[PDB]
Amino acid sequence: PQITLWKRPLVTIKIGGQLKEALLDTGADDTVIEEMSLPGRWKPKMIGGIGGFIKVRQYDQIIIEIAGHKAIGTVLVGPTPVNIIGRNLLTQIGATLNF
Amino acid sequence: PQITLWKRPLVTIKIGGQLKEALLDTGADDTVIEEMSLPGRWKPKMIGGIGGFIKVRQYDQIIIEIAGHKAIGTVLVGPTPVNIIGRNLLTQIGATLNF
Ligand SMILES: CC(C)CN(C[C@@H](O)[C@H](Cc1cc(F)cc(F)c1)NC(=O)O[C@@H]1C[C@H]2C[C@@H]3[C@@H](OC[C@@H]31)O2)S(=O)(=O)c1ccc2nc(NC3CC3)sc2c1
Ligand SMILES: [Cl-]
Ligand SMILES: [Cl-]
Ligand SMILES: [Cl-]
Ligand code: NA
Repeated sequence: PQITLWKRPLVTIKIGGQLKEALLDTGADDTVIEEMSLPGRWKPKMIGGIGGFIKVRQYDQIIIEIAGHKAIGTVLVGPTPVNIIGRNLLTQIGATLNF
Repeated sequence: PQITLWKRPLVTIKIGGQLKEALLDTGADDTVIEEMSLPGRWKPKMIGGIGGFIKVRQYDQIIIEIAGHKAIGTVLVGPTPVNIIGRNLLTQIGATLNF
């Protein structure tokens, strides 16, 4: 699709068999999702945004569908205010910015 | 142009007579620039991101050149760690996300 930006670019994602809403975010290096259970081990990461830093759990090689496109990669889980799809997964679905 | 997302989508902007580097950020509703002076009236605002909120100054009707394309809109000025071009100005340069 071609998505204009007059509204937030929200899409449906599927992770762990569950549908969630998430923001396509070119300003995010990484994908960050609200608290949920994911399989396997995690590693620590601290990420910085506009109001300071949050600690998150880094899960690697997680299967996630984004707007009907399959991706497999790193998902950070933590107290993010919104679910964000960052460039690590936007590149896997072939997204570009165009003007 | 077509901007891929392998790296941060940074562009040059001109604002307030100054050249700056800023991130094209589909996850940002508003445009937020590091502390600088702008002419005219402003009012305070609180904006929230990862980590929490920061206080900014809201200036309306500010002209900004983004990668060579002129646009006018509201600009928020405050202690953001990155200059971000949000949707309020991305729309005006005709930017879309495509996949
Ligand atoms: C600020 C930019 C440089 C980074 N953010 C992405 C950004 O698009 C953010 C996404 C986002 C977070 C949030 F907590 C709430 C949101 F609604 C959206 N937007 C934002 O703060 O807009 C704010 C939203 C609200 C208030 C103002 C106005 O527009 C901009 C600002 O609307 S971030 O959410 O902090 C973010 C995401 C992943 C991420 N990955 C990282 N990886 C590590 C290696 C560096 S750092 C990092 C930071
Ligand atoms: Cl990844
Ligand atoms: Cl505006
Ligand atoms: Cl349009
Ligand atoms: Na003004």
